[PDB]
Amino acid sequence: TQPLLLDAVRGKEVERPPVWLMRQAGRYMKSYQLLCEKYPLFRDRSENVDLVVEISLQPWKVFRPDGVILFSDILTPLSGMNIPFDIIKGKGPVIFDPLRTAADVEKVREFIPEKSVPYVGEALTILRKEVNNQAAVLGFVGAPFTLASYVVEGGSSKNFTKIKRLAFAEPKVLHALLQKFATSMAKYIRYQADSGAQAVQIFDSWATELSPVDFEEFSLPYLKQIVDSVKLTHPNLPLILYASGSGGLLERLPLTGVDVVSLDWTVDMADGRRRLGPNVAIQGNVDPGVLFGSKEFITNRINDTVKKAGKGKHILNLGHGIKVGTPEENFAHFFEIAKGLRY
Amino acid sequence: TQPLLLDAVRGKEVERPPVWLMRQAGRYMKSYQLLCEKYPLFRDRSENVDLVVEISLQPWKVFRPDGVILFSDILTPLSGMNIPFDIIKGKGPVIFDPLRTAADVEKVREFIPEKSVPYVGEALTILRKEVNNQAAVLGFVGAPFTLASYVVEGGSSKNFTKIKRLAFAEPKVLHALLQKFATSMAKYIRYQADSGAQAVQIFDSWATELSPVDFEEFSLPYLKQIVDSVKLTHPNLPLILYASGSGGLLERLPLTGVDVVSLDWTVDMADGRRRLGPNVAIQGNVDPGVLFGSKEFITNRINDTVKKAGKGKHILNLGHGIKVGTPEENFAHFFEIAKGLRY
Repeated sequence: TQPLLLDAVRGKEVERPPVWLMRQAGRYMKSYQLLCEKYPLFRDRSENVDLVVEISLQPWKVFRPDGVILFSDILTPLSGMNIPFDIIKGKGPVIFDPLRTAADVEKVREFIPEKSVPYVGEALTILRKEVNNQAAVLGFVGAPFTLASYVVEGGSSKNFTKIKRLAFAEPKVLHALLQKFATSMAKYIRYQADSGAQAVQIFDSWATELSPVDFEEFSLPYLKQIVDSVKLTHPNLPLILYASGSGGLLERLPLTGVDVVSLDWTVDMADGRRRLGPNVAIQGNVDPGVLFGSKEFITNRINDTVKKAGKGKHILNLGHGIKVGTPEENFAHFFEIAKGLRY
Repeated sequence: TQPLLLDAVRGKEVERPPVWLMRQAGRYMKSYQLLCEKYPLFRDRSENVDLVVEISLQPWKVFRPDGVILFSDILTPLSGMNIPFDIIKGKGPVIFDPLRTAADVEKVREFIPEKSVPYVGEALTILRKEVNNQAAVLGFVGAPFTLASYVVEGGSSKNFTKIKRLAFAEPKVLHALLQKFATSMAKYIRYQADSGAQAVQIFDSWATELSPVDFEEFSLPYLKQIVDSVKLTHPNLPLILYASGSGGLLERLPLTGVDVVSLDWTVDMADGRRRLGPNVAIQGNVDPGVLFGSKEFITNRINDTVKKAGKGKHILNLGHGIKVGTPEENFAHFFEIAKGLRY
């Protein structure tokens, strides 16, 4: 027997919608906050196996969700790919030498997960045993565009004028870098699946900063490459695309070939279910800010969301991560209502 | 004879698309930067008539755009409405006593522009004379939800858990405050129109933080009230709705009754033109980051954007404001190509 999440996604008939909440912050339960106080900061957040397995497992223990995702910073592969970086306190990520020329791109090294992040594959095999097919273990990787965005911008960006200048002035250079991330992230997906991941979620929220026609050129093609390539070696591994602010890109997301599209809360469930087509599955739509409302309110929203999503092909979740100051009770309530739903 | 912008919007046949760029930063030409150095900070940015008329006029002089918007912080009316605030250096806006109870809302005072911001109506009559119907003078006001968002959150927010908690836990209180802003912002629109504004742009980008069904309750209704109320006293005054991140709300924007919807760059022009219906006009769609590309690139994008928008009912513009480090030349190029277009 397979976990609910996997059947729902595969389109198999289910009696209820699998459910789990995102941004399963170790900084929500104050469990990553106590483990974070004991000194490496780069090594503390997304690196070690025992702290990865713990942060990852944090939500599983309290609510036993239908899905548990790997807690690993999507940038982790940078180091092994020859792109030196670190998480500076207050600035977040910072790549020391932002790519800018074809010459810089050529320097980029193809990722080798087993060698560069063996702990990832280990945490996954552990997580797999912990859950004991009572939930689905989800991998997590960064997408080519969002990745290139970080290494070209040098770090977190709010304007992306550097990646866009590269995209809109020297496309060949960016295309070469996007290619490198595609080939490397595909490999990474196979590694995680091979290590216990039963579905892998791909992060490319930054690509929604692009106009659809631009998205069609600097993101879509490379997301599609990963899917096509992975589907070839791991035919049954479900891939989940997550990209907040995709309200204007809905119609093109399915063209990537991903099995499931994670919709943010700005797109109505009914609208999204329609605009995405009927084949793809959808991951939870609820606005994280809804968890700040009355219990009745949260219930109405979960109900509306599941009603509009349909009886199947739906993994209930939020449109984004749990906001920092969310009352734990309203959180428990969400799972209570959610788990008692029957199609 | 009326300015191009007004005819295009009114749906009258035009030979070319009116054009202008947003975020006509006095901090783009370094003209507000030199005037900003000479000491009031609150009084310096959006207050005085001579510095308002100057910042506002900054873009007009260099490129003579088809539209010139009033440079006034949408929060300005707060003071006169009895909601004390100030722009603290580094924190931006800060309301000293964030509304939270029905009691606080009842305290709110109905705005009286002539009395509280006479300089606004003066700068507008001046701007009107300066342009001499060789461009359209555009008013600018904040929308009820975005406004309430600022006064409830206490200032700029990125999570909006306070306004949403109020919306989702104590709706009656928020509805009462939204009502107050609607009635007051309508009055403000009449004042600006009466002072020379030939079209007024309404800012409600924060309402796109709301799920469509939530938007349908805490934004749409009040935007509609303003339009219906204003259309009653100023039947021919075009109203422009601007709300970035509206990709999932497109279909409901027209229901507000606004004459023109400003689309951001995440929604393709063709898609937006279709999803919005055929009656409403549309304000420029170009991604500000495109101005960092090759000239050829910028040209292709302006062309694609105008092609998809149609031959009329379109005010070419960006989807957002000009990014801070934009090469002035690529900016001149945009106007060059833009102004040479003929339907």
